Amino acid sequence: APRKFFVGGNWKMNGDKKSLGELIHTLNGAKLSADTEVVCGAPSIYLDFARQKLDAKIGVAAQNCYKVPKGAFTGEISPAMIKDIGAAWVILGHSERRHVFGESDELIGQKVAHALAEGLGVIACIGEKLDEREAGITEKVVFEQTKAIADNVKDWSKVVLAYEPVWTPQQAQEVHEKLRGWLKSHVSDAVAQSTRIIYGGSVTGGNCKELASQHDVDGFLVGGASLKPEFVDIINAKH
Amino acid sequence: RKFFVGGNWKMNGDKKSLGELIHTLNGAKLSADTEVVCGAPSIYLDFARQKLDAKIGVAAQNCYKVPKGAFTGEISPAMIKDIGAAWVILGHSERRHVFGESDELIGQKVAHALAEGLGVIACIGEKLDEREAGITEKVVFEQTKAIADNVKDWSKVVLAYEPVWAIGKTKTPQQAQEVHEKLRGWLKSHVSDAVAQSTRIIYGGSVTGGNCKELASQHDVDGFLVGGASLKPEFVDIINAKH
Repeated sequence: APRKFFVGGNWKMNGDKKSLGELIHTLNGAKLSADTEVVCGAPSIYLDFARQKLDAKIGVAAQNCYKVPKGAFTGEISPAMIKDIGAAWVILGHSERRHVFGESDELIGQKVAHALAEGLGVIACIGEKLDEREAGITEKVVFEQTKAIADNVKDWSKVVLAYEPVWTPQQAQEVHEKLRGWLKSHVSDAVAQSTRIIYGGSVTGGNCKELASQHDVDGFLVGGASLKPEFVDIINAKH
Repeated sequence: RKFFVGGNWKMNGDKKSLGELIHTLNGAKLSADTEVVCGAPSIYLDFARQKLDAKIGVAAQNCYKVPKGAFTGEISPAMIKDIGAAWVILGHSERRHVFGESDELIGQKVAHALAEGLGVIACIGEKLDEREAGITEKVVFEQTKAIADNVKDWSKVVLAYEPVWAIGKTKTPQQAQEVHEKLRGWLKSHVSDAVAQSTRIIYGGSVTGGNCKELASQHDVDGFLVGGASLKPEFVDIINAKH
């Protein structure tokens, strides 16, 4: 009935077989809370390797995908390929995709619909840039990105929303509370009550506990710390 | 100049189907005078190098321009070497025109891949509107310049010409030879006599088992980058185009 706590780790463009095998060994052997759903996001070239080595209780996610099952798109991968090597999640609309590589709201929305129809779970990312926060348009910007995702979700049971400020715990709580209120008016009261909303700003072993105690924060998407031993402490943030 | 044939699988395959393709290639009679390379999706690169005969090379279909960092969704040359592949394809028409990759970015990628010890298949080519305006030469010389400014040792580079414009139109073998001959004249003078004589220039338009023998007889065509036919059994015939 209550929302289950969710922690993803985004490795970004880091690692080789030796270093990543060492990271996986540590997670497999650690004591992880039974009440946390854990997911690891690997570089595409190491996704098969990661699924082979990680304990089955831990999920594996691609860091990006395209919007059809096959075709003339040199350099891309599809949801069919991701299922084929046994991973169940994909991260979509990450700030680095939007702002370094120029991916639009429309494209991201199409990726979301296809991934879900193909039987993947989706971690959908939204967030405002520095110039946007300074202009006072935080809410308008994130509502806009959220609507472009929701118009492409027929069933919310396998969707998790991730808020990243691209640039305190009380400021995070304020944005999470308003996002849930959006789900209530524009979708339904039931969808608002059951959907996980995780925080994707800077998360470390030092700040994870206070963030996790906020009423509308359901977990994290972790960056640089997902490559270190302190990732274990972040998974156990509520204990 | 040793004959060179690459096969670009693009976004196609799963473990079953690509496994079958590799088995066919391992068991075929392939000319000893052809250098062969297979370009796999990133998610299957390690798999492909494990399964393919060591005489056949493996290429990534794209990479980025530093060894590590905050670039969600990307891979580096260090990662490609780590799983045992020796090549990368850079500046493919689909990267340029569907995903918007600039000449400046492609040039930075070429310099990094070569410094890190990979070979590079560098792609150039004009669009249909450019062909109609009569500016084919101007476009490919501009693209080739942005590559050459970033190359020190040409023994590790192969240049691929793609007529994007034709791929509902057709490109003839004489038309391919005319472009290849001009590209070599560019190299003679902007680099050296020795580099023009020794660098392979391969054709990346539509290659099938039916047209490969006439294309391979041209004086300045050194081989191919194959698309859809790299996924079929006739890829073997293309490797053997000079017999």
